[PDB]
Amino acid sequence: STGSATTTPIDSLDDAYITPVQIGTPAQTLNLDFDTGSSDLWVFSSETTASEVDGQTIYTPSKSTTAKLLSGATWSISYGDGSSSSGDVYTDTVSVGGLTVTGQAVESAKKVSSSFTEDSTIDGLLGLAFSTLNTVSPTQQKTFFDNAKASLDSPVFTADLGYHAPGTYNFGFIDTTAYTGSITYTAVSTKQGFWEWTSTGYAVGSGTFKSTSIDGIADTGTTLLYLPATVVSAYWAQVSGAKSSSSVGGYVFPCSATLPSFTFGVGSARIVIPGDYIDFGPISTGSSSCFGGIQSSAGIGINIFGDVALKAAFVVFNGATTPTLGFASK
Repeated sequence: STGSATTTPIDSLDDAYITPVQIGTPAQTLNLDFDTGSSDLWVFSSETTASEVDGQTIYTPSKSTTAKLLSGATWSISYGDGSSSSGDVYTDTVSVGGLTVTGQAVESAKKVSSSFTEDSTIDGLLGLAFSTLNTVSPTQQKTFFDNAKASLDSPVFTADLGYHAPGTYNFGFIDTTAYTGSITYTAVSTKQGFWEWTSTGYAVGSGTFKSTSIDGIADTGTTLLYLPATVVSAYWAQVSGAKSSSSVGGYVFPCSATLPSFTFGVGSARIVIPGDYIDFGPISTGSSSCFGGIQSSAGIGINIFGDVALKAAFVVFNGATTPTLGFASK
């Protein structure tokens, strides 16, 4: 089997991407944030505190003839930015782009933090990291990908995120028309539950490539590119007027600037992020100071190849016995 679904930026800045997911019988379609940095599938629901729901589409398990409460099971998750949610657990039928899993754990939110309440376009998350990170207690549950793996033509999914444009998540096959040149595969460590890999270095604009190992995670659920302070300083030094602002919380730059590209290494191959991808617009409405898409990972504790990086590539998440990551230009 295979699946294929279109993923859509939630706003003009590509702050995140939503993908329609069918849950239950008859289908309830919710737009979820596919997140290769977490491993819980959770949804706004009929059980979510009313004051904490603000425009989202909810899952109503009582209206699903295939929903079964998973007795005793609860979940609670906190994300890298301080967001959180928690609730109870059903199993139900979940389909993504024609690909169906029966008995998928659907984590129903009783509580969500304000940042989720404020994002009216995100109805929940669908985690695609390794199932070892799943927060369901007392019996940990598997991700959608993990559940589907055996049935897929090939045990892979691919992320093809658009810049200010729709893109595609595919399950079970590699669309050879979706990228240019070849796919370069690189080793993954699953020891922290992430799609963790090592970039072979970077360049800024037309500058010479610096060979240097950069350990980080491929994370579709993170907006920006978070890299070591040395790397990030080297980038923003090439932008006149750019500065790190503690009050704003990162590097800012004059909105009148033209940004240089940023290249990262995958083995011997190179992925080029166009400068426009690194512009996240005014820090506040009407401001002439703009927020940068490349930021320091210092104090995060890990480097993150988020959407800024991933949307410049066709990315293969290979879930073979020994997982690997593939990157191609597009």
